[PDB]
Amino acid sequence: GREQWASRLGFILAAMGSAVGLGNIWRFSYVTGENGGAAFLLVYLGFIALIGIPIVLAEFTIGRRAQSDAVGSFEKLAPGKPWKVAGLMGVAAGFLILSFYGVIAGWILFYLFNYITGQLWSAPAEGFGGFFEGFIANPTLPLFWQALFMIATIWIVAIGVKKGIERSNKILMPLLGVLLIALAIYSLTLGGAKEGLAFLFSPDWSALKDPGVYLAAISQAFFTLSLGMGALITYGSYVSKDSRLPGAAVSVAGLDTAFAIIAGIMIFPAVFALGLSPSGGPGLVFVVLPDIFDSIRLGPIVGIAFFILLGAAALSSAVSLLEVPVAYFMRKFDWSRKQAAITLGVIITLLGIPSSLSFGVLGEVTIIPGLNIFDSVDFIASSVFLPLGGMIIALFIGWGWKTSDALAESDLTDSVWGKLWILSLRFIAPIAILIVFLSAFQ
Ligand SMILES: CCCCCCCCCCCCO[C@@H]1O[C@H](CO)[C@@H](O[C@H]2O[C@H](CO)[C@@H](O)[C@H](O)[C@H]2O)[C@H](O)[C@H]1O
Ligand SMILES: CCCCCCCCCCCCO[C@@H]1O[C@H](CO)[C@@H](O[C@H]2O[C@H](CO)[C@@H](O)[C@H](O)[C@H]2O)[C@H](O)[C@H]1O
Ligand SMILES: CCCCCCCCS[C@@H]1O[C@H](CO)[C@@H](O)[C@H](O)[C@H]1O
Ligand SMILES: CCCCCCCCS[C@@H]1O[C@H](CO)[C@@H](O)[C@H](O)[C@H]1O
Ligand SMILES: N[C@@H](Cc1ccc(F)cc1)C(=O)O
Ligand code: NA
Ligand code: NA
Repeated sequence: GREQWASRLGFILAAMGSAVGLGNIWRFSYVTGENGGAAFLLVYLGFIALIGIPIVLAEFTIGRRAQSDAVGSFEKLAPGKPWKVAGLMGVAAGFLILSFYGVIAGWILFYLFNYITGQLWSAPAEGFGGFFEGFIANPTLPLFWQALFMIATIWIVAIGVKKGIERSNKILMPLLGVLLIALAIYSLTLGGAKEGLAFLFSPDWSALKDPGVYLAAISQAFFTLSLGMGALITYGSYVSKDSRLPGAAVSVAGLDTAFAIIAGIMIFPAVFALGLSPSGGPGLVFVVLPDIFDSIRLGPIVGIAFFILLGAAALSSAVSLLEVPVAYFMRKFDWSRKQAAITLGVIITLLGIPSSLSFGVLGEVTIIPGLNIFDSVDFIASSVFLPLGGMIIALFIGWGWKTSDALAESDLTDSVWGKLWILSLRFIAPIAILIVFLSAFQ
């Protein structure tokens, strides 16, 4: 007896609650900042349109048709065929992403706690930068908040699809959006807008002569859409034929892009206002945003509201991360949902511990050459497993399915849009992924 979404809106809100999270505010800010701004942004937007939306609809189609996990969907639909390595890669991508995703989500909790206990109301004597560096370098303090966030994620995944994942507050996501628009409006009035908006929207094409910017653009695209690791195959496996998938794919990609763009209009005028470099790195928003909340009279409550709504977005994103291997181990080992969520959840928490330490005592340690542990596991997950698993997912429908079945299961016809969707799964998206892989790694 497999689970289904109880409500009709349950599927689209789950997929939206999974795509909109830390990647839109935290990750989109520091990757766009260190990749130059507008030229990376255009490549990113182009990848969202011509690669992201089709592969999202591909994941939806695969999951609903098979009614099975990330891996089981390929076993079921193509028995004995090697397409299930994408689900396998997707499962491993969940262990890795959620490991460090919970570290960054723990930072949200720590800042939330400091705004409840009235600590970060005024600037600390070491500044907002030094406050952040001292917290993340601390060996044990980030672990406490990381484990705290993981317990919240395990709890919801253990409760189930009907009573846990789907019972997410329908108001927190539109409230996060209203606050980002209000805050993007405020930072436009701080003095660095002309330089922040030019950085964000006036392209410097000299950046685009670097293979790494395309690789960072395709990774941020796959990351922010919860794409390439079967998470949308999993959420699609709980929906019935009473659903139109193409509108869901466009809506998730459209809304998810709206957050990142607005998050950019909020962050970068503030960065140039504070005279800060756009390449600050992973802790950019954690240094820039507390400064912004300090310049506001009612700023403490803004930070309280911001880190509540942001953590809620991270909470629902982590739930879809954990649900991917959990659905695997429920079928594969006949584990119960509570046993798999707790076991895998505790394990993934341990996996992220070296990522948390790599901001401090393990900062000198590297795995892949020139990247620390956090950046090494983020790289192989976001830059290797997510884009390759997406490429295989696209070739699966484009070349392993009959055209009529691909169109019928995705609620498309042989119209211009159906032909267009089949064209990008068959050629545009996988070849673009291929060219980005080839040009980046020599
Ligand atoms: C967000 C909602 C989550 C609900 C869970 C509620 C958890 C409540 C338990 C709080 C435990 C905090 O634990 C305690 O936090 C304070 C900060 O306030 C730390 O404070 C310490 O760390 C910082 C480093 O950033 C030092 O600069 C500071 O001088 C020092 O006092 C303590 O070393 C730690 O022992
Ligand atoms: C409440 C619903 C939320 C949804 C949308 C809300 C939008 C929020 C807009 C807040 C933007 C405030 O932006 C802030 O406004 C005042 C002017 O009003 C500016 O203040 C500036 O102009 C005013 C008057 O011209 C002077 O008092 C001040 O000396 C000067 O610094 C701030 O430099 C600017 O940072
Ligand atoms: C609200 C979204 C609109 C943001 C658009 C900003 C992108 C173009 S900025 C533009 O860059 C030029 C040189 O780069 C300067 O000559 C101009 O003074 C300046 O206007
Ligand atoms: C709680 C709602 C806050 C929404 C976020 C927008 C922040 C803008 S607040 C703004 O800060 C100024 C100081 O520059 C005050 O002088 C103004 O009176 C006040 O309007
Ligand atoms: N898409 C989420 C992160 C994510 C969730 C689920 C995934 F399967 C992958 C990635 C974000 O942008 O924060
Ligand atoms: Na996102
Ligand atoms: Na989310």
